[PDB]
Order: sequence, then structure tokens, then C-alpha cells
Amino acid sequence: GTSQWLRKTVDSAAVILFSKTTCPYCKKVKDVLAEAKIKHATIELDQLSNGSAIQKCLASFSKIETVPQFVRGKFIGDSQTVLKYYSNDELAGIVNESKYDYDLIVIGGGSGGLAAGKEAAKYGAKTAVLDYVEPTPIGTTWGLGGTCVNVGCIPKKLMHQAGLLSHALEDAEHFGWSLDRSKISHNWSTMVEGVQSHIGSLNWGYKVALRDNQVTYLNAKGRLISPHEVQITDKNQKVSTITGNKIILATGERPKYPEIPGAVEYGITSDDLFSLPYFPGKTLVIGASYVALECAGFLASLGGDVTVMVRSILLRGFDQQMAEKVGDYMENHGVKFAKLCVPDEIKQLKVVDTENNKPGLLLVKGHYTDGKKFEEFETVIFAVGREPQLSKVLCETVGVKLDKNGRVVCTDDEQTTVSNVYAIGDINAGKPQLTPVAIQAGRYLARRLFAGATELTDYSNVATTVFTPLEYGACGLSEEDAIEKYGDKDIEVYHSNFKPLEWTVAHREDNVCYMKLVCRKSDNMRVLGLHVLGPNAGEITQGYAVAIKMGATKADFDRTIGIHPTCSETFTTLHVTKKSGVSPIV
Amino acid sequence: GTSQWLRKTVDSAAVILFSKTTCPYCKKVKDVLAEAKIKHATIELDQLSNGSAIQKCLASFSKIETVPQMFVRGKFIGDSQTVLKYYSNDELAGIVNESKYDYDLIVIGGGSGGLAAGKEAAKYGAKTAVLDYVEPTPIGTTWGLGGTCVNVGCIPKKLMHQAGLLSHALEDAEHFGWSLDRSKISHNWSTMVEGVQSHIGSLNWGYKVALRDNQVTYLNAKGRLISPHEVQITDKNQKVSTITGNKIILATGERPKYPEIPGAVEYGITSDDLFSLPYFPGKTLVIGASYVALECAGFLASLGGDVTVMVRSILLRGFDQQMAEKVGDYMENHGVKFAKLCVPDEIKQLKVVDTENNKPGLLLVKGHYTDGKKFEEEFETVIFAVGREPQLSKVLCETVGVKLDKNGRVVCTDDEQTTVSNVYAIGDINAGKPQLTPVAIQAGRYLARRLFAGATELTDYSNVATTVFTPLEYGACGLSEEDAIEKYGDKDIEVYHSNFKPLEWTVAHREDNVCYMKLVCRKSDNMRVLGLHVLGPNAGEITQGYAVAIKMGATKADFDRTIGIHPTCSETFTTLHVTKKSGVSPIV
Ligand SMILES: Cc1cc2nc3c(=O)[nH]c(=O)nc-3n(C[C@H](O)[C@H](O)[C@H](O)COP(=O)(O)OP(=O)(O)OC[C@H]3O[C@@H](n4cnc5c(N)ncnc54)[C@H](O)[C@@H]3O)c2cc1C
Ligand SMILES: Cc1cc2nc3c(=O)[nH]c(=O)nc-3n(C[C@H](O)[C@H](O)[C@H](O)COP(=O)(O)OP(=O)(O)OC[C@H]3O[C@@H](n4cnc5c(N)ncnc54)[C@H](O)[C@@H]3O)c2cc1C
Ligand SMILES: OC1CN(C(c2ccccc2)c2ccccc2)C1
Ligand SMILES: OC1CN(C(c2ccccc2)c2ccccc2)C1
Repeated sequence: GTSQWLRKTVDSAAVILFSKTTCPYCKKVKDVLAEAKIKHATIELDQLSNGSAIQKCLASFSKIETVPQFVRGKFIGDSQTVLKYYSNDELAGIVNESKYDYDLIVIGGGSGGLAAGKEAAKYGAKTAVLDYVEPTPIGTTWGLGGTCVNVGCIPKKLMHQAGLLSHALEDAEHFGWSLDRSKISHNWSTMVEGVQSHIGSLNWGYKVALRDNQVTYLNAKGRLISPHEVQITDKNQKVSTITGNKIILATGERPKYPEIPGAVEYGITSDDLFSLPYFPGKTLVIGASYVALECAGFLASLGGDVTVMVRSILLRGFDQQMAEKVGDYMENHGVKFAKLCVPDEIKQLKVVDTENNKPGLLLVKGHYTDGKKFEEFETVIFAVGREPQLSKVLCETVGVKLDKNGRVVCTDDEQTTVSNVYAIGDINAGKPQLTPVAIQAGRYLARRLFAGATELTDYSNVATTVFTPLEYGACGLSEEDAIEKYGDKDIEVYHSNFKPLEWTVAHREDNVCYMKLVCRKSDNMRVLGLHVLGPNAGEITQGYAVAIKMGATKADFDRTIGIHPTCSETFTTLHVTKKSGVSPIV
Repeated sequence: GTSQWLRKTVDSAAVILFSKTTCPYCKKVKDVLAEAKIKHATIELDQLSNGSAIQKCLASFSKIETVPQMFVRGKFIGDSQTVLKYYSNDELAGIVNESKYDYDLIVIGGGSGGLAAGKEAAKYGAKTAVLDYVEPTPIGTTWGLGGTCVNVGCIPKKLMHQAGLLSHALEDAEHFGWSLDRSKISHNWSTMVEGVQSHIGSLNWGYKVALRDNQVTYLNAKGRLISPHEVQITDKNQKVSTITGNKIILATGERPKYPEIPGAVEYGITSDDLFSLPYFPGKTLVIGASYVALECAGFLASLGGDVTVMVRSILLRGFDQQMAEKVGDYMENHGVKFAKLCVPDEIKQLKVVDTENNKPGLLLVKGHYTDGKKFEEEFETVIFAVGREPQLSKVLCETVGVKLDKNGRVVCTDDEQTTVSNVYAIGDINAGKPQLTPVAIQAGRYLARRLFAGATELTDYSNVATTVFTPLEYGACGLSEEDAIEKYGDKDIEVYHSNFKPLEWTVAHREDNVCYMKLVCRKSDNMRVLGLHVLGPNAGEITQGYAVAIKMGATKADFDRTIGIHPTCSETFTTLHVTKKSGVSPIV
């Protein structure tokens, strides 16, 4: 038991020191390692639940039981032995002795891979991270940091914010400011400049941060040819093979395209939208996911003429009453919808004018589910899902098992069917596809491999926010999911409309914002899911995700007092139930 | 045991029907009561844990143990047949109105807690009256039903706070690509006051209509407890009379103090006046350092005023002082001036307020610093924010026996009972309780439930979250750092902290390291979160949800294992790691 942990820890750690805080002979070793620039993990025996057993158990490797004791599985010595290697100039060569080039190779430099790399490096692991950005069909490309940094959460929430500031210009007049919203316009390329300027500063920050943790950054495409061999390819095409003890796969996903004529040739995806040199103009967004809705939302707030093509429903997998309230708000505020509709081909009427910086022109043809026809836009953005391309990363012969969708099947500690290879982030099968999830898995995984830790990532009840023009925050089950799992008779739902105080003087709507709490009667009225639609929904929801992790019930919400003038306080006084039939309005 | 609960409930309730859900004889009696428009509390016995024992105890009053049993003001009325005999004989309505006094409940004070108590008492059939009156300010300002928050507190102040934030929203819009020129935009104070006052007026009317449609008598009259059941009311027409009630709830709030210096009451104003002021204040001196004074000073600067705050000693006494100082440093860097360690001596009139052209006067303010050097500057407006106090002398005849602490607040047990057994107190006049509007609503709604419905839930007053609405907002829940260190000793306290920068501030070119958060934790108790603090945008919305986890005893581990929501400020709480003992820098 304790036997198996210690044998595991001593085998994968690069440089580890077993120690005590009060021990003086250990501080002498720490000081030598500190002085010689030797990074290492450290286990202070005197603060562990079974430090006595561990100390006795260490003798099985070192034939001693005292407490200043390891490099890559090999016992090195006590303080006397280590000082002697130090004095005689032998110490640096033993700590670099390795069967492989790196203790860890990370394939993919995004939210999870950068986070796993930086954490391993802190415990002495010799570490390389690989990153390469295959261009889009028109050639768009970007720098280190992954999908969120460059073409995901960071540029889309900045663009969300450009769009919110438009209603702030509307609201300012009613609070007494002299401006006239009706004679202000928005300049797209000015906005893209500021957004890209911030993205480039993150590109630079990550490069600076790997340099300062002594992580090798290879800007190269990687391929696992064998359990410890990674084939890399240069920007000059030069092919080479590096070796690593532990491999972490963290290569993420890219957007899909429908198999129709003109899709790849004349349409774009979100990959291209966030650095586009011209304003998209009259835009058709094809899709109904959060990417499609979020992008269609801010393009509308920035003045554009915007249509969304919906195959079946909005936001599949999320609570469908909230999805529809989200949709009704957008449809009431500009965004147009072609419902139960699908595209059949894109034809080109004008080519993109690179000179004068202008979009092209396109004819879009399709049909509705009843057969009726759909038939002009300047930009077509496809947002019809995302997928990994592991055939380009992972030679079949290696042995890494995949599920039917192309994602990696992993144990609950991120390990693949090949004992030294792990996977994190979007390509980990059945996990929430979110940046904060990728970062926590990567950091905890790196501590287990090189520092003796045991903590797992908890993937249950992870909160979300959809940054549509009115935001929608969620934590836990949807309403339909709770009923499907426990029966309607066992589910109680408390809900209420509300109106932000900032909307009163601005003459905004009375009962569009909405929140609800999905509970379980038989389990002391346990909160199964939380849903809020309104401004700052992400800030509202986060704090509640902690109490749900702790098993919060309706009583825990009742007995907590609200903070006044806020929207979030409405959760602390909810009382109208859906079965009561009472109206939720204010 | 259970028996003395049942007698407190039966003796106190107005109309109460002991029933069972499945019982068909009960459902017949419910509908008779619903038809004749007779409201009542209902205690379903098959949905309480030990209702079988209670059935036995009901015999102590009614000599039966059958299910349908109705009581009116402590008297057993009848079972199913007897209440149907009363109905068809034109007798039910006389028995249900049989009362020793005019009302079951008199609420003195129609503010946050009083209106809430009255509304919930009327639900369960209590004949309720709620008195409200607004003594005018020295310059004669006056307002309508609702209390201090609705008319001259949390509601107009956050709206003016909001007008102030839109200034920086207008600045940021240029950087996000909008064409406006912030330079050429100014503010109009009177246009703003009209909108805020319009929304207030709509709230005055909503409360009158809520009270009408709950069957609560609203008397616009000043009330005075003369005996334990007798309240004396004075009209707007100066007319005096005497009503009586079984239970009395005192909920009369507070008003702003003035310092005893020449000129103050004559030529100064307070918060009661600032939110309906017909003219813009102009160059303004705010005296004091509480959340009222900083919040008001903050939006006047944001609106474009020339503003000075006179601090006697420290900012935000009683709060976390590292946080208080970060608040004050932000303000000083964005145009609020402070006169530090300074106190006023007199206010001299130089010019009278021009009511006709709608312009302020001119004042001279003279005071002195602790170093002996003198203060002398002219100000168009001077606002005192130097505390708030109750005036129970005007409410409470000394002969009644309601005991008060040295400050003038009402001593109460943990269910709000005064030293006179039928009189309670809620809100700002309850001694030792957080003086906050949500607290006064929960106190009010829970007390009414206990008196007229047989509920037992108490108000929990510990760890009540707050938010100070300065230009950069400050949210807090729990103990401040110096309080935890004092209570447990410094070696038992660990503090995790971090600077942050909202994503919205990146393209807007705002500062990198002003926003800040910290968790104050107790080592020897599983790293228990003793207090949470955040300085930043939307601090109210950030803090609220964590108040639930803290009520539940959250630890640092519980914050670690919860995952963030990305693009948010609030997610920085889920990955804190730098400790103060460590001495590592918290910057970004
Ligand atoms: C438009 C959009 C908006 C989003 N908004 C949010 C949001 O608000 N909040 C949120 O939590 N999540 C959001 N997400 C999801 C978030 O981007 C992902 O969950 C996150 O990026 C997953 O991180 P990862 O490390 O698994 O993958 P990635 O960040 O994509 O990292 C993979 C990296 O590896 C590179 N790579 C691929 N193949 C190879 C190879 N063979 N060799 C070397 N390098 C390779 C890729 O080019 C890339 O740089 C959004 C996603 C999109 C598309
Ligand atoms: C400027 C300011 C800003 C504030 N901002 C906030 C904030 O953001 N959040 C927050 O939670 N709290 C805030 N507060 C505090 C909040 O206003 C109070 O905690 C709350 O109003 C207390 O409610 P109450 O029912 O105890 O008293 P009140 O609201 O004052 O109600 C008492 C009422 O009774 C009336 N009355 C008095 N004497 C008599 C009498 N003899 N007969 C009849 N009627 C009488 C009074 O005129 C008044 O209408 C603020 C306070 C101020 C001054
Ligand atoms: O024809 C049906 C209308 N449906 C969507 C819809 C509703 C409102 C606005 C836009 C779109 C929808 C369906 C289901 C969940 C949420 C929204 C497609
Ligand atoms: O912004 C400045 C810092 N603020 C004061 C302060 C605020 C909180 C705690 C202590 C001190 C102050 C400083 C020095 C002398 C007197 C008061 C106002």
C-alpha cells in the first residue's frame, strides 16, 4: 500500500529528496542543491500521515533508514556521499544521467500542455514542449498559447466586450451624459488591432516563461512513433527523433467543415474571424453551438447584418428552457434566424478584394426540413463543431486506444493504454472541453509524475458561462436531465425573473432575466443545477460552484443573506416553485 | 417538550387550521375559508416529523384528537361540522374578527424590515397595520413610503454610482473601436436626478399597492409606544388618537448625525438631501470616512465634480485596513482629494443658496489638522457623513420598559424579543446586528412566521457578506485579516492572495496591479476560510456566491478542487497559491 506509492514515486521522479523540516543534515543538502542550480522535489516526512512507514520503506531501495535521501530511480547517497560528489565535481553528471533526452515530452503548446510543462520543470524534470499551428485553408496562423489564447476565449470575450459597450453608450444618455448614440459608429480593424496586440503579448509572455523555467520550446510538429520516441519536423522540414521518459498528449482540436461545395473554398471558421483584416459585413453563421451564437451576438452589437442557420436546436446539451430564453433575447435584438434549415452549397459571386480591404460576395443555397428552399452574404462562418486529428499525431502501432470520436480513452488519472503516455485537455475522452479544466488536469498530473502527489482532478459539476449578448451561467444538471434521472415527482424547481437595478433608469426590459434552482426532494432538497441568465453571469455563477461542490441544499441558500443592490442576491430568497403554477415575474 | 411549542403557537396565531394533506374533511374546511376570504396559517401534521404527538396535545385545548381543528386567537373554534354550522348560520365572520385589540400586529416604521414583516404577517391572517412617517431634514427635504434604502440609501446611491461608471465605459469605448470622443462629453446632474427620482417614485407607489392588496392598513402617521399594547398616532393634520395591537414590532431605523459645530445644521447637508438635490453640488467637501462618505465622494468625482474628503483618522473603520487603504489609494489616483488627519471647526456662509436660478451657495470651511496647522478653503457644498443614530425617545415612552444599550439601540434576545414580552425590534435599531437592508428583510419575514405561523427558524447574523460601492468596488465576507490574527494568533493564520487584471482592462489600457484578492485561513482548522476579500469590478456579484460556501464552512481545499469559469475575474479565487508568510510577490 504505502509500499506501492513509494516505489511509484521513486521511479518517475527526476530528482527527489526525502527530508524533514527540523533535520539539520538535510538543510545542508538543500543548500548544496540550491547553490548548484539543481531543481528537485522534496518530501518532508514529518508532515505525512505515515512518515514512519515511509522511512522504514525507503531502506528497501537505499539499505538505510535515515532521512537525507534519488535520481531517476537510483539512490544517490546521504549528505556525506552527496557532498563528496559535489566537492569532487561528480554531482552534475549524476543528476543529468538519463536513459532518454527528456524526462517529459509534451506534444501541444496550449492551455493544458503549457501548464503541464511549467509545473514539471519546477520539480527538476527535464522538459520539452512542442507546438505547431497548421494553417487554416486560407493560411491563417498564430503564435504560442493554444486555441483559447489565440482564436478562442480571449479574443471572443474582448469582442463580446466591444459589443456590450454599445448598450453602455445607449444607457449613458438616460443617466445624464450629453452623448448621442445615434451618431457613433464602430471601426472593426481598429478593434482587431487592439485585440491582436494583446494576443501578441501573451505569445511573448509564454515564450519568456518557458525560457525562465528552462523548458525547451521546439516550434515543430510532433509524432509519437513509439512509447518513448517522438518524431519532430522543422519549419525547414528537417526530421529528427527525440526521446522522452513520460509523454503527455495535449494537441487539442480544430473546426469542422460540412462536406458541401464551396465550404472550404469560400467560407471561414472562428479560426480566421478573430484576425480578419476587413469587417465581415452581411454575415451568415452556420451552426447553433456556443461558438456560433457568441460570435453572431457581438457582430450584431457592432452593427452588422447577421443571420444564424439552425439545423435543429440551439445549444444542444444545455438546459433547453435557458437555451430558448437566450435565443429569444438575440432575436429581439437584431440577430436573424433561419430555423430548421441546412446548407447545400456556397457559390462565389465576388472574390475577396485584398487591395481595397473588402470582403467578397457569396450565394448560399439550402433547404428547410419540410422541403421549401433557401437561397446572398458577404461572409459565411461555419461553426458546426470541432474534432481532434490524432491520425496526424499517433502512429497506430504505438498502442494508444481511441474511442469512436477520435478521443483518447484514459483512466481517471489521465493515463492511456500505454503505461508511460498520458492525455489531457480537449482530446481526453468524455471530459468537459474547457480551458480551466485543461489547466488543472495538467498541473495535478505533473505533480503526481515528478513530485509524489496523489490528488486527482475532479471533473464533476464544472461550471460554464455562454457569453451571448445576455450571458447564461450554469453549474450542474439541466432541468430535463434531473427529471430523466430521478423522476419528476422527486424534482422541485425554484425560479424567479429579475431586473438589474442598472436597467431601471435605462428603460430596459422588466422580465427577461431569469434564474432557477433544480433540487432533489428526497436528498434534503439538494441543489442539482443552477441556472442564471443576465449580465455578469460568469461572475455570478463562479462562487456558487464552490457551495455545489460541497453538497449545498436549498436550506444553505435560504440561511445565507444577500448582498443588496446586486443581481446575484436573488438566489438567496427564492420561493416560487414551478409545480405551484405561481408566476415568476416581478 | 413539544407541548409548550403548541401552546405558544395556538396562543399567538390569528387563524390557524391544524390539518393533514390527504384528509378529505380538511379540504372541505380549507375551501370554506377560501370562499369567505378568510386567510389563515395551516400546519399539515403528516408533513412534520412528530405530528402524531402534536395530535395528542391538541386535546389539551379541544378535547379531541381528530384532524380538522380550527383556532382563532388561541380559542378552539370547531371541527369540520361546527365550522360548517357557523358558515351557513352567518356566524363565521364575527368569530374570526373577535379580537382583544384593534390589530394583531402594529409595525412602527415602514422601511426595509417593517414593510417586510407586515406583508408576511398579513399572509397568515394577522390583522396588521404598518405606520410610516418621515421627519423632514433641517432644510425640509422629505420622501415617501419605503425607508432609508429605497429613498435615500442603497437604491439612489447605486444608480448614481452607475452613472459614474459609465464615464469610464465612454473612455474604454474608444479603444474597443467606437468613434466617440470622451473629451467632448459632459454630465447633467438634474437630468440624472429626474431619472433616479422617477424610479424611486415608482417604488413608493408599489409599496402602497402591495400593502393595499395584502389587506394591511397603511397609516402615514408618527407612532409612539405609550403602553405595551397601545400606540399613539399623530396625523398629517396634527390629529392624535390611540390604537391597540396584540404584538408590536419596532422598526424605525436611523437618521444622519451632525457634529456640534457652528454652521453645520444651518449650512451643511447630508445623504438624506443629496439624492433629491435640485442643483449640482459644485465644488464639494465631504466630512467623514465611512462607506457613505467614500461612496458619495466617488461618484461626484466620476460625474466631474471637484471633490475633497476630510478624514479624521482612518478610512472605513471596522473593515480590513489593507483593503480600506487600497480603496483610498485608487480614489486618490483618480481625482478624489483627501485632507488627512483633519477635523472641522465651523462653517461660515458667504452666499445663500439661489433657489430661483437653481444654483448652490458659497461656504467657508475652517478647521485644523492634528499637527496644529490650520485648514481654510471655500466649498459650494458641504456634506456630513459622520454616522447615523436612532431616535427612540420620539418613539418609545420610558415608562413602557423597553431596555436600551448605551448607544440608544434596543437590546433583544436571539429571536428579536425586547424586555417587554409582546414587543420586538428589527433592523438598524437591534443592538449588535449588521445594519444592512437584506438583514432587516430576513429578520422581518422570519419573525412574522414564528408569531403567526408556528415557524421556528431564526435569523443567522454571522458572516453576512458586504460590498462597498466605491469607484473600484470592495467585496468582503467574514473576518478581516487583523481580526483573525488577533483572535487566533499570527502563527495560526495563513493568507493566500493575488493581484489580478480584468480582461476588459487589457485593450482599455487600465492599470495592471490594482485589483486584488485574498483568503484569510486558519491552519489548525483544516485551512478554514475565515474571511474573503476582493477589490475589483462587480465585487458584489463576485462575493455573493462564496457567502454560501462560507456559511457551509468552506476550506482552502474546497476552493482548490472547484474549477474556474474562464474569462472571469472571480475564477482567480479557485487557483490561489502565493502566501503572505512566503514573501513572494502577488503581482501579475
Ligand atoms: C471560439 C472558442 C471559444 C472558447 N471559449 C472558451 C471560454 O470562454 N472558456 C473556456 O473555458 N473554454 C473556451 N473554449 C475552449 C478552449 O479553447 C479549450 O477547451 C482549450 O483550448 C483546450 O486546451 P487544450 O490544451 O486541450 O488544446 P489547445 O489549447 O488547442 O492546444 C493544442 C495545441 O497543440 C498544437 N498542436 C496540434 N497538433 C500538434 C502536433 N502534432 N504537434 C505539435 N503541436 C500540435 C495546436 O496547434 C495547439 O497550439 C473556447 C473554444 C473556442 C474554439
Ligand atoms: C446612504 C446610505 C446607503 C446605504 N447603502 C446600502 C447598501 O448598498 N446596501 C445595504 O444593504 N444597506 C445599505 N444601507 C443601509 C440600509 O439603508 C439600512 O440598513 C436599512 O434601511 C435598515 O432598514 P430599517 O427597516 O431598519 O430602517 P428604515 O429603512 O430607515 O425604516 C424606518 C422607517 O420608519 C420611519 N419612522 C421612524 N420613526 C418613526 C415613527 N416614530 N413612526 C413611524 N415611522 C417612523 C422612518 O422614517 C423610515 O421610513 C445604506 C444606508 C445609507 C444611509
Ligand atoms: O424552430 C425551432 C425554434 N428553435 C430555436 C429558437 C428559438 C428562439 C429563437 C431562435 C431559435 C430553439 C429551439 C430549441 C432551443 C432553443 C431555441 C428552432
Ligand atoms: O488614500 C489615503 C490613504 N487613506 C488613509 C487611510 C486609509 C485606511 C487605513 C489607514 C489610512 C490615511 C492615510 C494617512 C493618514 C490618514 C489617513 C487616505
